[PDB]
Amino acid sequence: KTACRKHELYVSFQDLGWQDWIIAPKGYAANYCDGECSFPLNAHMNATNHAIVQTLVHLMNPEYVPKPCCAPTKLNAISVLYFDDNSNVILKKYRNMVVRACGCH
Amino acid sequence: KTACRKHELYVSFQDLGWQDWIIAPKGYAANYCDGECSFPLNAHMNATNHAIVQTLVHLMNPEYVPKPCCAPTKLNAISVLYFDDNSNVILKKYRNMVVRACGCH
Repeated sequence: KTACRKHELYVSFQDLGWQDWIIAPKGYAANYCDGECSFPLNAHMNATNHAIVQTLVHLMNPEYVPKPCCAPTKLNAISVLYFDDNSNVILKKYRNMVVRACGCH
Repeated sequence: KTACRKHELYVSFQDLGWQDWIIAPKGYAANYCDGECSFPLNAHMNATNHAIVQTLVHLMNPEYVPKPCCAPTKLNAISVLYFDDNSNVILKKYRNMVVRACGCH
């Protein structure tokens, strides 16, 4: 299907200009949400009641209200081992870094 | 502005054709999220780390990765009084029905 789902995406820490201070990892799978949001929609799974109402209001007025959009429903963190200038090896956990599941909101 | 924000939107149950089972209310302010998600990211859009990274990665390879999507960050519930198939009068609380705030996730 071409519906709202999680897509794999690898991001190199070079994009953020962290490389010169990171030990590991040199990158990670950030992934991203993407896909069309339309019926079928489940308020207890990959959607909210509002998304159901909006999708409906959209079908009868595409020129005004847009379809809900594919966004993350579950995000994981990633730990990074890096050093500062005093040579301190540090371990920092970054939350909401990885997309695990997507849904319509 | 063209930035991600909450747009006012009243929904009438008659327009949806639901004016048969739903007794009260006759409609309610559903609102919806719309707008572009890109820098600058206003603090109110409570953008996650993942959205920040995606916005950046998108800006480097738009043909590849898309912009985060504008979606609700805070929603309210509404109670509705309706008749079911067996003519029973039910009062059901519907969560995630009213959009209060929008952000980039």
